[PDB]
Amino acid sequence: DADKLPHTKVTLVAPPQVHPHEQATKSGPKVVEFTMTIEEKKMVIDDKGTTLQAMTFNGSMPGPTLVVHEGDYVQLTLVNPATNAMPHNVDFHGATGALGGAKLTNVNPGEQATLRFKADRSGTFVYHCAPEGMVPWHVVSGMSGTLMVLPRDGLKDPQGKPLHYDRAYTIGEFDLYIPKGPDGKYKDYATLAESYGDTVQVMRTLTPSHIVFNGKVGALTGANALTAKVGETVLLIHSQANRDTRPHLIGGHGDWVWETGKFANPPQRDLETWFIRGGSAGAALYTFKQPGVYAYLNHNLIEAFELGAAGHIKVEGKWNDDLMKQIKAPAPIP
Amino acid sequence: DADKLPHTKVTLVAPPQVHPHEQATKSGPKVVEFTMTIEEKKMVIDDKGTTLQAMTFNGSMPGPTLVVHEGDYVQLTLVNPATNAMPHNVDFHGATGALGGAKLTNVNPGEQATLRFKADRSGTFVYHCAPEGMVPWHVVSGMSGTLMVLPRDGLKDPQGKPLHYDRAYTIGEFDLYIPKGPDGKYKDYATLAESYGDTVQVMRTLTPSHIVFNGKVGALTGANALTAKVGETVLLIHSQANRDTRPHLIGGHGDWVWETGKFANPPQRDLETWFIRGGSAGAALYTFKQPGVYAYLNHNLIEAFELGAAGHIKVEGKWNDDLMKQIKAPAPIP
Amino acid sequence: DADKLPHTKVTLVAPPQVHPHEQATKSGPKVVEFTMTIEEKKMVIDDKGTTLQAMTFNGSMPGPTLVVHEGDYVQLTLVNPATNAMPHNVDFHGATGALGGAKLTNVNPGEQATLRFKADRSGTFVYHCAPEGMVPWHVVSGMSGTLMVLPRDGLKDPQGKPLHYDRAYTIGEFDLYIPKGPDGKYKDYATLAESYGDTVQVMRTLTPSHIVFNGKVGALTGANALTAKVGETVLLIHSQANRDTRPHLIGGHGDWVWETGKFANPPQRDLETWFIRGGSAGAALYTFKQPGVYAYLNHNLIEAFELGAAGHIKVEGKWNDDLMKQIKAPAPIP
Ligand SMILES: [Cl-]
Ligand SMILES: [Cl-]
Ligand SMILES: [Cl-]
Ligand SMILES: [Cu+2]
Ligand SMILES: [Cu+2]
Ligand SMILES: [Cu+2]
Ligand SMILES: [Cu+2]
Ligand SMILES: [Cu+2]
Ligand SMILES: [Cu+2]
Repeated sequence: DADKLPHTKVTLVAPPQVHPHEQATKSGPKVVEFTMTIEEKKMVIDDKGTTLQAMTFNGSMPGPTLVVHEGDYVQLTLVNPATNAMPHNVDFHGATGALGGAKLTNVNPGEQATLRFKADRSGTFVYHCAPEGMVPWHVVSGMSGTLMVLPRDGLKDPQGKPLHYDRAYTIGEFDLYIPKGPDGKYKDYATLAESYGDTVQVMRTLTPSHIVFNGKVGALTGANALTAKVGETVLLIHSQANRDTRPHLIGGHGDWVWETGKFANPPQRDLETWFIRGGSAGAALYTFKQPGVYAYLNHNLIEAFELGAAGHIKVEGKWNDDLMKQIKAPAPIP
Repeated sequence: DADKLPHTKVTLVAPPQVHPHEQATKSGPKVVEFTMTIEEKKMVIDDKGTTLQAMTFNGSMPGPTLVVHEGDYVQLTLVNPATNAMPHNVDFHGATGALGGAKLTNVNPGEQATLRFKADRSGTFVYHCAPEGMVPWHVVSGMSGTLMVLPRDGLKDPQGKPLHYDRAYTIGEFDLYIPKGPDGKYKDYATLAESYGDTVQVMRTLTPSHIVFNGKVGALTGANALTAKVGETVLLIHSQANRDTRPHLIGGHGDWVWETGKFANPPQRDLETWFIRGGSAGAALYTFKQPGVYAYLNHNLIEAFELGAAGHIKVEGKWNDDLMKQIKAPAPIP
Repeated sequence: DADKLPHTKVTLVAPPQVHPHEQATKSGPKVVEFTMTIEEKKMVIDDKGTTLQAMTFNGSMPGPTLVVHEGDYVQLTLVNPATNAMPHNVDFHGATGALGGAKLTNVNPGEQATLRFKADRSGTFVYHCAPEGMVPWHVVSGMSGTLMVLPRDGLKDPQGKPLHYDRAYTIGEFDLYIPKGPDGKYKDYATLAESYGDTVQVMRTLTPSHIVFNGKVGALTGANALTAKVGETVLLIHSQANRDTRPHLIGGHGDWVWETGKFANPPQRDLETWFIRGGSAGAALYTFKQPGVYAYLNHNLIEAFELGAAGHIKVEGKWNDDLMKQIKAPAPIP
């Protein structure tokens, strides 16, 4: 009985970090409590001042990543403050019933609600807002994130050998549909509601104006780069709640990848580029062997370099000439 | 020798149903006879009167699902009545040789032909019309469906345990390319031939005007919902002959999924969203644990909610508070 | 130590052929030497005179396929002749570190460089040019190809049985973004640099004007068809460095397919259509059972038949009536 099980209260952290957690654990099922507060706000999404009338869980795109173990129960309190304009809810792809919880979490501004569900399937799963009649708008405006349900004994390779990571990063990729006026410039809206009609028209073209990691062009580049060192194993969680993407680590690989994101299935190894289906989260493990600045991107290179779907990983350590060596540097042709 | 084998005559039924069949069977190879009759007709495809100059097998989009077992021979008589305007044929992705049968089944209006092939590979396979020089037009206008070749001993999980379904549903998803006039309204054509030029121009933009399950926006919603009950296992067959899609069951999962659709391969479990490659059919098993109205949709939510790629499943039974419980209903924030 | 290992100098051949090589080999690790020379040139890409200001490795789209075995070291000399206008480099997805080698191979016109890396992961891997700030333009203009790293003991099925091919073909699929003028006709540019601005604008629409195999509409059709005979096993290598595709053999199958392209993973069997993620190369084995002309295409049939992503395979041999037979030829309906 879930009512009898012990409870824990997890504190969420902002992407791209993931709140501390055990991988393999000796604990039995618990009811893990989370709270998220919805924030509608106007956000600058590129380096030329373009704005999005955005909607978020906890003020971030993506929302924070929630981590539990298979057999736990997720107990979320969802808060929609009176300062917001729209109704909201939450659909957990990791949950069973009632449209993922959406039917049980409809909160108008000034309201909150608490949902419990059993996390009985391991994997990374999208959660997103889904208010009746407004679903794609709320999703593309920023209302999604990841629930990671780890196996109780941690991640395993296809032969059952234990796989372990030193840190986890969470990347949410957002296809944005920002309207333009007759002058060809992006529109700037005074309120969230005023953006709706024009945005739906752009959405229907199926052509994003921007595709961004974690809420903005360059959100994870230069100074905001993810970090690691040679010998470190990272888990890269990638969510896309609305549209396909194809992650790639430039100069690296997916050592073990669950592209459909479900840990009871064997991962694939040595991937150059993997595939996250729109409406899902997937995960890749990589152990760094070389130092330097890597790019992590959507390998539609137009989507990456022109539209914004690219970040960096800065990696410290010693160079390995066995793996790669410049034999002859750029020089005149003889 | 196939000429010596016994014959059966299957009666096809309209989607979303699939004609009755055995899963595991004790019978040996048979020549299974089918007949399909092509119907060109003008169909209303949305709730605002938009029409498609459509082309169908048996009057439906998709055409009916044909079901045989591995080792059987499919013997199809394809009829093109004199009331039709165009030539047609059939390409079975489940068949080997002669462009899937297309080269052997070219029928002008007033003609019919009979094709036999060995169904020697298990899986769900697209069949579609493919007249030389007219292939994509006939496909996007509605001429596709599924051939399901079941293993003789039924479906199996990755460890070889038997998997069984209580009912099968077939969903064909159709990316439509309906032209517009200078006034921005969809064009209405007096004849099939008159629609061709304008439609090709829309096709070349790679942007569907509509994306519909089973021939129309809302074809499987509200009153036309698929049905099931708690404890029932359903097989959801999903075909897309021209364009990728990403099926998702809201509030459910793919318990076992063959997204590439070929039953000799191990399925994946616990999928939130799967991927049907354009030019293929895939299949998912799910056993319902919760009652209520589910949505089954393409999880590009714009494609689903704006363009039409969404249906419903109404499920009877008793609610399970262990799996999901509303702890605190929507109420004022303290 | 790689410095001590023996060296070999491979001679590359033009697509769609792949240079001769052993599959299973008794040799140990070697340093395999290759040279490629970059050629910028204006190429006609369709049957109506449309031109692309193209960029190539070795004068071909795709660049030639390089073949080594797991454990070998690839040692490439990359030459950028003074007759070229732009800087170039190379990023090997099969390599570890320095952005796949791009950071170590920056060559201006008149320069060359030599890169070594360990091919320690089996599979087909994209290589492509990636000059800082110019990456997608160089890729979509033609600068990609495949590195195939074979397992030392050859290809294996999921149960470890040996798989062998009689010939290998390499198909590079190129999404092209050719600008149009106010008159609706494709633009023709005097120089490569003059094409840049207009091309970037088309790229940003995410809608290719053409999608071609091996550099041109019809590059592998009619007289340029791939060839085989009944009983022959072919490996079909398919690369797409920028955009997804979904290969299909009309009248055939993928007997064994590594759609993510990495040979340490078990292949899938009996595929009708597979999926190459943009930024990757995959591979399919097929043994021909029927003679005739097959089509090999991207099964978005608009992309294939309207935009150019289709080729042919002409297959000699004896027809098999067991696999497929015309029972009744096209004739009047009784
Ligand atoms: Cl890249
Ligand atoms: Cl959804
Ligand atoms: Cl086809
Ligand atoms: Cu919302
Ligand atoms: Cu969803
Ligand atoms: Cu037809
Ligand atoms: Cu086909
Ligand atoms: Cu270049
Ligand atoms: Cu790349």
